[PDB]
Amino acid sequence: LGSMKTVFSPLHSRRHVKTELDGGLLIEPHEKPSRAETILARVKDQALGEILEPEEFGLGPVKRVHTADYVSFLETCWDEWVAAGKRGEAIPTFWVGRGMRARLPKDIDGRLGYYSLGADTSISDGTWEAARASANVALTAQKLVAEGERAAFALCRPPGHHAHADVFGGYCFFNNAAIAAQAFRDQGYGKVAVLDVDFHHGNGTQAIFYDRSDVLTISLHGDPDLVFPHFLGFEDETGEGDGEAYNLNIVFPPDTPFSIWSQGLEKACERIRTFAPDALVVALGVDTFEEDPISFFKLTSGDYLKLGKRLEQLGLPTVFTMEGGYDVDAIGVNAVNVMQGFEGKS
Amino acid sequence: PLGSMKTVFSPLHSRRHVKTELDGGLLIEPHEKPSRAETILARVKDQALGEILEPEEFGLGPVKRVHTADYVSFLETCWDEWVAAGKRGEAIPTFWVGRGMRARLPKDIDGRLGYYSLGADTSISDGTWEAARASANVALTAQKLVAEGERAAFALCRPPGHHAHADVFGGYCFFNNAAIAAQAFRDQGYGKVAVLDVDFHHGNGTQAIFYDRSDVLTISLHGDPDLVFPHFLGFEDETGEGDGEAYNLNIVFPPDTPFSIWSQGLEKACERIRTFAPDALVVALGVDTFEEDPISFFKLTSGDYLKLGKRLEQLGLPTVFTMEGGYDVDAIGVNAVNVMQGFEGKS
Ligand SMILES: NCCCNCCCCCS
Ligand SMILES: NCCCNCCCCCS
Ligand SMILES: [K+]
Ligand SMILES: [K+]
Ligand SMILES: [K+]
Ligand SMILES: [K+]
Ligand SMILES: [Mg+2]
Ligand SMILES: [Mg+2]
Ligand SMILES: [Zn+2]
Ligand SMILES: [Zn+2]
Repeated sequence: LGSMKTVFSPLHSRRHVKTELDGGLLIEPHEKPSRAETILARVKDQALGEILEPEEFGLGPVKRVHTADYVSFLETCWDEWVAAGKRGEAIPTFWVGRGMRARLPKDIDGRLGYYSLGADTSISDGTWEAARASANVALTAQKLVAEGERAAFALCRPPGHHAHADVFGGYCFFNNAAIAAQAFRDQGYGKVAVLDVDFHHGNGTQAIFYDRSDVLTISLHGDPDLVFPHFLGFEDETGEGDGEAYNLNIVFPPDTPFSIWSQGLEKACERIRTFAPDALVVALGVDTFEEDPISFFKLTSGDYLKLGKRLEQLGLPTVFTMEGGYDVDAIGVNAVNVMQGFEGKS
Repeated sequence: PLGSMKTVFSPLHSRRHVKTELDGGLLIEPHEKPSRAETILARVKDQALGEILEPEEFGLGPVKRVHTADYVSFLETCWDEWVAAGKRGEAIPTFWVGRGMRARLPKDIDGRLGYYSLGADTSISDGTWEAARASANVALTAQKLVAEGERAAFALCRPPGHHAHADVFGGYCFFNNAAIAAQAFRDQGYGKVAVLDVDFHHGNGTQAIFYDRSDVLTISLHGDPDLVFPHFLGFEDETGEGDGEAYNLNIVFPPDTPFSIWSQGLEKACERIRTFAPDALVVALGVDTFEEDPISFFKLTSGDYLKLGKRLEQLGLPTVFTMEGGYDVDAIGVNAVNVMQGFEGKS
């Protein structure tokens, strides 16, 4: 069996929010620190490969994807919120409704709404530090692969694939997969593919590269007619301008099992083959699991070994970025199964 | 003796009685509470302002002259769909059409909730549909009273309406009562209508509804949206579009603005109404301009509302007043009724 290195930062635990808006109530958040700790423990248990901490790349590579005003806002948001006298965690209350102007206001409540797409992603002390560490985790995995590793596992937390150039949400702040893909491009890789196997549509990644033909973006996901993110992810979204034909969405209905999901995976792999990229980023979520509380697919733990094996057969330099997966008990087995299948297990 | 003004009030407003409002990251007791309407009604009775009438039922026809059919359907079914989907809190949006996403109506109730909203502070629960319907009938009954010969009528609406677009709810508003009354004037043959929004917040819904039209002049005085709700409309450069260019007027004020400066804006609005020469006037009346209001930063005094009502009467127009905001429940009755009493000649 092969080996794969994992990048992990203990600084993820700086993000430890207490509240998530869900069904009209404030609940304990789904995207909790134990997710990364459970995955880490399985990486060690299975001796997957070397575990390393990230290097500090600074904001340069983050700002190749995200706007400067957005990066500034994420660093100051919590200070601005506390200073304005709010007593809860930072949660948007108002946003740019249909018919309103996409215009950045001065007030923190208006700024919060301008930069968000949902109210379930509370911001509090340590969110900036954790988001910075997570992007460095992704950049460190990309450096490992650029320097010669076939693949590397970026154990990111918070996840990234829902963040736009200048919008946070879906538990995401910096788009780690897009940051890694752009780093490949800046280092001379002519074409990069990003494949999103998380249950939810990678709307941030789609938006970031939507008018570009040098980065192919593909996502398999639950039908947004029915699930988050609702307002992107449909199969008719194929790109715009030079990017037309360089975005591919593959949608599935409730209770979809691996036997059908893997048919979409095969279509994605055929699209990657014709694109013929120089590097692959896989935005990996295991909320496709049959026990996941906020998804409706029916993948089993053994199916992740099959997924990893199929991804290896693409024969590409591959960075895996950790996205979702919210049955905390099974998240380690399921995520590491993808890496182990990539390395030849089962 | 003062003149008399009839008030329309529906006991059905108390069907809207939500338990939660998102505020500052917490779920708090809602500001827009039933005691607001009961405190105003009590003052109307105590001051013997005039006859108090219950509304007539107009149906959804006049509502759909302003609001889209799909939005009206959504508001009727939202609570039933929410409960059927197994949610345990009140109906509050969690996700919406972010910048860069598609304005596309989805099937799921969370998606529809976000599609049709501009904020998460406006919980929906059982009775919200019924209360919003009755509130629109209150505005239409006041409009009918004026069209049948009354100089003015006070529509004691709850919930308020001026933040609702043709197909967006928010800011405690569901049906835009002021816009519905204005459109009723137009449909009845009044050639030109002015809607004057003196609530502390921008009447963004009213502006949006009539934004490409010149037959309805919309004017709002309000706190600077750089600083306060609704944040993304209400700026002075928003003057209308298409055939409505120059028929929307936003007058913006900064924190701590007193009546001595606010009334300069009111004179500007009155001059714009004069040149427009409308056949009827709807006043979207909020008294959250009051110095003690917790949701606002202007400094009007109770006596200033007498002056406001007097000045509005001097426009010489058939006038419907629709109740909007005002959240210091203690003085909301004095302040709102002072506008009507000042209009009828009090001090
Ligand atoms: N309380 C809202 C639950 C849904 N949250 C959005 C889905 C996030 C997927 C992240 S991979
Ligand atoms: N919890 C948010 C408080 C702000 N709510 C918007 C202001 C509504 C006044 C409209 S008349
Ligand atoms: K996906
Ligand atoms: K693309
Ligand atoms: K106003
Ligand atoms: K207009
Ligand atoms: Mg504010
Ligand atoms: Mg849903
Ligand atoms: Zn997910
Ligand atoms: Zn108001």
